[PDB]
Amino acid sequence: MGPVWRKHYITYRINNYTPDMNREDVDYAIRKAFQVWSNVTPLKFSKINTGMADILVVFARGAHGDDHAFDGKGGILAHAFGPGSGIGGDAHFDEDEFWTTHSGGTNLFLTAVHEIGHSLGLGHSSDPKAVMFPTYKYVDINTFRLSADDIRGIQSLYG
Ligand SMILES: CC(C)[C@H](C(=O)O)N(CCNC(=O)c1ccccc1)S(=O)(=O)c1ccc(-c2ccccc2)cc1
Ligand SMILES: [Ca+2]
Ligand SMILES: [Ca+2]
Ligand SMILES: [Ca+2]
Ligand SMILES: [Zn+2]
Ligand SMILES: [Zn+2]
Repeated sequence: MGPVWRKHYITYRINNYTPDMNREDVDYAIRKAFQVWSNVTPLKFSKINTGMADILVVFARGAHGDDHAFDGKGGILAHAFGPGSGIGGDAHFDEDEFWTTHSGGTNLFLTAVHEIGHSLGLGHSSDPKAVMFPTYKYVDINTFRLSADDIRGIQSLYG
C-alpha cells in the first residue's frame, strides 16, 4: 500500500505555471485530474493559493531540489512522491516537455492523472489500458476512463 492519506480532505497548490499553456488551462487540467480520482473514492481535494499544501505541483527543468533531476526533452515526463510528510505527495512536471491540452506534445491532463495516482500511493499496473501503466498514452480525453485495474487499485487504499 505504502502509507495512505490518513485524511480524506487533501489540499494542493500549483507552485508555478508552465509557459507552454494558458494559466487557466493548467488550472483546469490539474483540477480535472484530481476529479478523476475523487469520482471513484471518498477523497476530496481543495486547491489553496497560500501556504504549504499537502500536494505541491511544480514545473521545473533539470535539477530542482530533490535528488531526482529531470533529463531534458524526452525520457522522463514527470514524477510524484507517495503519501508522506514534506515532499511526500508532491507532483513535479518536466518543463523541458511541451505541455498541451491536446494530442500534440505531452498531454498535461493525462500525465497529471497518472502522477496523482502515485501521489495517492499507487504503483504501476500491468494492464496496458490502465492509466497507471508505466508507458505514456494519448486517448481522446472526453472518452477517457479509468480501467477496472485502476479503480480497484485506488479503492484498495481508500475504500
Ligand atoms: C519517473 C517515473 C516516476 C515516471 C512515472 O511513472 O510517473 N515515468 C516512468 C519511468 N519508468 C518506469 O518507472 C518503469 C517502470 C517499470 C519498467 C520500465 C520503466 S515517466 O516519466 O517515464 C512516465 C511514464 C508514463 C506516464 C503516463 C502514463 C499514462 C498516461 C500519461 C502519462 C507518465 C510518466
Ligand atoms: Ca524529460
Ligand atoms: Ca507534500
Ligand atoms: Ca515546456
Ligand atoms: Zn522532483
Ligand atoms: Zn508512473
